[PDB]
Amino acid sequence: TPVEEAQQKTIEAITKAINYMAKRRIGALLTIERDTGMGDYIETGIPLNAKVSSELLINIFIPNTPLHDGAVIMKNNEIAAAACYLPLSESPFISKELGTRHRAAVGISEVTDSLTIIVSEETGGVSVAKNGDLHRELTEEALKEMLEAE
Amino acid sequence: PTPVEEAQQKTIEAITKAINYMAKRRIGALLTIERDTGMGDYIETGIPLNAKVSSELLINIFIPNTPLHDGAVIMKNNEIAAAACYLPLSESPFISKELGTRHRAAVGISEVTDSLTIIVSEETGGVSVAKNGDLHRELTEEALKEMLEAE
Ligand SMILES: COC(=O)[C@@H](N)Cc1ccc(F)cc1
Ligand SMILES: [Mg+2]
Repeated sequence: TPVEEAQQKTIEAITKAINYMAKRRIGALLTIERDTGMGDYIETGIPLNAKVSSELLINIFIPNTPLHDGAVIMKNNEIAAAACYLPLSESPFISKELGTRHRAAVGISEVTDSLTIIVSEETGGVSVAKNGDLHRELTEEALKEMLEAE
Repeated sequence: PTPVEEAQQKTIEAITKAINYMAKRRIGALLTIERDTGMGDYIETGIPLNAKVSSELLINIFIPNTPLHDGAVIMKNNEIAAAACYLPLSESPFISKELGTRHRAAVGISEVTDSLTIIVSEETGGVSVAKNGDLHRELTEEALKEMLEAE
């Protein structure tokens, strides 16, 4: 169906962008809103309400640029805003070598049903936060499975 | 001012802030503002954005060596319609010989539409505008803003 094709296109755009940033160790934080509304966090960023493309996602997270500091929040198959605040988790059970991107992802996943993707600037490793847990060192296939399950 | 007029002022502020940033840093840019002649055929050659304007997004688009920086951004009213768009190259002899493809594209679209195109030179940081087949170079910030306000 059209809705199915659209979801698959968005998944492909996300994984292409994450693959580019993982290879270049570009830090990134991308939260996908689900049933829990995230408007209060969306309002903290720069409004975009933009079509998703791998190109735009990459251009957003380029280091040393206006939009790269904070989270992209996606809602209704669009990029709602960039450079958004997410709350930092205080969980003592996050790997101690991880910093604030990952604690922000876990933080929002504590208080919403959202799925957040993190690319590490240290390693290029890719992780996902959901339900208060961080799933680390994902392959491309693992991230796709998580996006399709979501 | 009405909401339409306030929105236009916000859009002009975003554009001028972005252009000023990119001029200082010698970041090449090519930004076409659609007016009454529709540019859909050119918009369709780019990557669709249909995004709300901000100075931040405009700057991020044109950062060198990124997916969206090559080609034109085309704006429709208060939205960035698409980036990395094709524009036709002018053959006009009144384009300074040292100028490259961004200025020739801007004059090109200005020959077949009523649009206003802003160009930042990656060589000098100079700001120019193309409109109605003419290129006006080395604009001050004040001149650019007045041109946009008049547009
Ligand atoms: C060298 O390649 C890698 O680091 C990947 N295994 C990481 C990676 C994970 C998800 C994705 F959508 C793209 C890339
Ligand atoms: Mg002069």
